[PDB]
Amino acid sequence: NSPRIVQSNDLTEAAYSLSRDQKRMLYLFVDQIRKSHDGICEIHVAKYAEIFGLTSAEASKDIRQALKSFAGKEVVFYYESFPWFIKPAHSPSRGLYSVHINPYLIPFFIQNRFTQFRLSETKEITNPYAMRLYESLCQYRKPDGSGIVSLKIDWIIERYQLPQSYQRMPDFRRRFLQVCVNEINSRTPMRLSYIEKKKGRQTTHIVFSFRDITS
DNA sequence: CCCGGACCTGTGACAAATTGCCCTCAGACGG
DNA sequence: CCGTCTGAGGGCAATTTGTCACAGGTCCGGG
Ligand SMILES: [Mg+2]
Ligand SMILES: [Mg+2]
Ligand SMILES: [Mg+2]
Ligand SMILES: [Mg+2]
Ligand SMILES: [Mg+2]
Repeated sequence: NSPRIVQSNDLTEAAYSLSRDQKRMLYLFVDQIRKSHDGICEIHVAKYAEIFGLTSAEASKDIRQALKSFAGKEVVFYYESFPWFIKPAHSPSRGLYSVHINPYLIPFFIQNRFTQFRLSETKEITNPYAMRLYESLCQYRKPDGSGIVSLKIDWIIERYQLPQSYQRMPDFRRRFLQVCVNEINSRTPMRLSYIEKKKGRQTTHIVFSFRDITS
């Protein structure tokens, strides 16, 4: 059975901007850390390729560029801002990378106030905003596999750090909402629907319902 | 009143970024 | 040693994401 990611809801709801490749790596860090810390984690090229069905070469490319793109990135818990890394990554051995996560982030990674999903649920998603949506939905999932939640549009925009043109609602619909609901429905075992909540002419919330395809 | 104006929607265009692929060649290891 | 399995480089064209102009709906209010 595949690895079970668990994380504090504060991370599920944090404001940050990460790529797909970076989020893939971030899932393993939370896994390494939780299985124990000083904050030093490690990534093997060949294991990454096998986990995500890549070649060794393209794995190397993904790890390398992800790693240098973390520099200057910051995380906000709603507020408090932290850097993800406190030293550049470096490779002691061929095919091996060593990384230094901000140890002050440990408690934000690790009661009842948590989110969980198996890694096989997300590893075919491509768009990182859809990984963010699927994580938020998991946070409200019931044991049996269903749930329903209303997310406010401004809060979606702030937390997922969506780009500026998606403050225009027709672009929000076309390039973020429809695409990410389609991936989830095509790439995960979840079957997802939604409806819009209005106040006057403005659309304010999105109401999500979902069930599991083992029913 | 009835136009111009402030709102809202969707779609056609184009620019910028990301995807999985492809090829080269030296490192690490063992037979 | 050398042949093989790796992975660190350099690239590519086809798709997807991010941006903005313009057509086309509603309601408001003062010349
Ligand atoms: Mg890649
Ligand atoms: Mg209005
Ligand atoms: Mg006219
Ligand atoms: Mg027409
Ligand atoms: Mg008009």
